[PDB]
Amino acid sequence: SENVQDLLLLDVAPLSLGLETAGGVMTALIKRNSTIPTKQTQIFTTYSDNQPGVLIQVYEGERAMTKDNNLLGRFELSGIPPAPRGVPQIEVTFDIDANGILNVTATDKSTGKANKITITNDKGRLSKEEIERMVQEAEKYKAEDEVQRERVSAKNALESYAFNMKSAVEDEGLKGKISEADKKKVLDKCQEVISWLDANTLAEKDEFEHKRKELEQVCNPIISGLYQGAGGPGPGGFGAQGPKGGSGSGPTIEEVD
Repeated sequence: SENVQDLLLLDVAPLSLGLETAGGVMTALIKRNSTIPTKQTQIFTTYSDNQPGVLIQVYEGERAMTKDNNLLGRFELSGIPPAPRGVPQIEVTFDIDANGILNVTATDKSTGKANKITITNDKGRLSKEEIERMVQEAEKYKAEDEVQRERVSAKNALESYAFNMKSAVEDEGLKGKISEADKKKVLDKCQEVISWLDANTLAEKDEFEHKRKELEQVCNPIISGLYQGAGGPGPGGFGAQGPKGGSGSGPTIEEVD
């Protein structure tokens, strides 16, 4: 079901075979799922002028910039007349036969010299599992690689020294030598066309839930109590006696004797 196999049918290119072309451009001439014998003849030029020898190197997979992919083989075509940019015409005939042998012929139209390589795709690098992953990643990040790849567009070309680990010159500015610059560079956000980023305008939507209680009863204490006020008496027994009657100043009634 997921597996469907019998015989025949898979008489196609399992990989997308490409070349390192311009500096940062992988051109896949024979793309996967294309029935073999396949062929693609494309004429390339060099931006890199005055190069008497160019490097044709075959990679499998797809990336924007030629790296992170598999390498089948390479060959260096010498004979190219040291001419300006876009002048050397390299005819590259890239074809796979019925066995699955990729033959890449680079023919310099300028001189007439041709060098080819014969590579069977029956055998390969890695085991295969990694290659399948590589293809899947190439599909997966394809959109990203497409934009990246097509950002380096002008003309089909092959670049020699297409990796600046150490650049030739990169400080020609007016500094000590000619200290009068003021401004000779006016733009940055101009000259090169502006692209718009894709705004993904979608908002979220929430959900909540909150259902559980701990207070089962509502206890409301009511006053329920009585009392009795007790009272008592007091001993009110008071009375001041004053016996009198027959006491005082008592002379002999008649004075002296």
